[PDB]
Amino acid sequence: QVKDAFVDYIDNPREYLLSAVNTVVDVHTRISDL
Amino acid sequence: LALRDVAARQLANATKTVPQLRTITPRWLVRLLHWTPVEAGIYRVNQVKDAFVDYIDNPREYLLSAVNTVVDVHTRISDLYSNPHDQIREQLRLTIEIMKERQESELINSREYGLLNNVAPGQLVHTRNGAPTPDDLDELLIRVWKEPAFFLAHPQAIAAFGRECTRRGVPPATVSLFGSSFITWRGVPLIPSDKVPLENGKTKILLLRVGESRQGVVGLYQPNLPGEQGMGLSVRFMGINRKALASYLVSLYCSLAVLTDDALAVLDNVDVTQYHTYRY
Amino acid sequence: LALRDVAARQLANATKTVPQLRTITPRWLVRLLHWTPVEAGIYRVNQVKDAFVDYIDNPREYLLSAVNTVVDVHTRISDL
Amino acid sequence: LALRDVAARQLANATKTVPQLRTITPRWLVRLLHWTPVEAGIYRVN
Amino acid sequence: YSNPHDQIREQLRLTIEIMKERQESELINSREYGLLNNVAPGQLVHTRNGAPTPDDLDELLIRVWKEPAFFLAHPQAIAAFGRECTRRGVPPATVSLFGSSFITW
Repeated sequence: QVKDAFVDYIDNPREYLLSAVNTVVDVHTRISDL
Repeated sequence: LALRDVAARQLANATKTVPQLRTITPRWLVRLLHWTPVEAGIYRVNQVKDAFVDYIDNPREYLLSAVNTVVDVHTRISDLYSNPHDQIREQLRLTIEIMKERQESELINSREYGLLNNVAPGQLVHTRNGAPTPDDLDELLIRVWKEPAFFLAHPQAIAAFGRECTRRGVPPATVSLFGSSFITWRGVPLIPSDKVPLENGKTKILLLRVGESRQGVVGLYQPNLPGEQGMGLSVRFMGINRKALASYLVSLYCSLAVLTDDALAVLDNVDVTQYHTYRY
Repeated sequence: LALRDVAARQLANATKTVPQLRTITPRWLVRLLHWTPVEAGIYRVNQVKDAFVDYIDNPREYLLSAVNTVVDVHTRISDL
Repeated sequence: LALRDVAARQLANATKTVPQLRTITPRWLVRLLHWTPVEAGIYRVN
Repeated sequence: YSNPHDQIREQLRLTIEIMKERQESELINSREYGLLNNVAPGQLVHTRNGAPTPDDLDELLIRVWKEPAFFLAHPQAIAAFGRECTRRGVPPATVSLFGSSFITW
């Protein structure tokens, strides 16, 4: 970001960390086989 | 006043190194050994009895040993942070480095195989006065007089031998091997290894002949492994658990055989803490 | 006196058979049956009722059954 | 519990070395000498 | 029992190894031929003080000054000569022959 919009930048910019959402899908082998 | 360095640095890509592992050693012994493949994990060393020609009926069989390590990497870490460095590859690389260090230490110190425990009677020499003098290494060379390959010693023991050579006014020669310089005694190089035990300033020095053509020391490994990444080394994907941790199995199969008993000698009671006082 | 058999045998490769399983049978019935594929595990056998021509409305449905066995082999055994 | 190592080893071929003879030496003198053939077993040095 | 190793060939190989060792020992020690018994008068040197010092090997080199090829010694005698060289502060040089290192004087 430009600070207080000479041209200076802020020294503590926000860093966005990607988040993880996990789901485990359990399927019995006989169900998918049959 | 103008744009400052700390603010302009927020736009700059930092150059990131791979993680530095300080316990990595050159592992000279593994590079100096001759390696024999054992296709089914059993190495039987047949011997002539009391060298008509008869063989012994109970030859030693060497079973290759397995060392396993599980490498757990969270799937989100390898998914998110693998640019520009593969996270799984770095974890595996480092894991294999540590396992190779352990393998060298086992080639020296194992209780089943392992040079310091498979030394024959009559091949164990003792220092006359503690410090590793030229005479003690000459004794070692008496024991392995048939084409000796190299000495193996702790770097402090190599320094102590150098001090003993300096006190006697003898500069030992050096050779270049693998782009590195090594002290030699009577043309036999002194190879450093920090896996040789050193406790209370007391260590040991080994002398080896290597190879199957000669009847020397050989390393043993398993040649055809699933997921093979190196000599006797394999990496397998184990699966992912419920908490999204991916596991990898690192396996190392290795052993060591001393084919004849005059291929190895050990100098015992080496003292590395003695310093001469030069007065003139 | 010369080289003995027990000592010379230390140099010889033994011929190893696969493990013999004595409970194996020819299993003639399986070889004599006719085998019908069921693509989705359900086999409905329709029947003529009291053999105009009518069919029963509650035919038997055969559900294929599953028998599972887990085979554990240590990685070092298959490696070595 | 699963298949054990001692039982699985009954299926494995052992690698057998030739018999090791510890009294073998490099015999440097024979390799360093010059060897002269004598066709009829008699060598007369004049 | 000749799979994978020929039994006759191994027996013969080992037998020939033992005979070659005996042959080297006879080249050194035989009573008819044999270097230690076919030494001329004037070519037999004695150590001045027991141990094989540099001066004794210099005497030997006096006796065979015309293009000498090599010394032949027991490995313990080579170690004793090395100890005598170390006591005098002399490191002897080494050569490579047949892929092996040897002390030279």
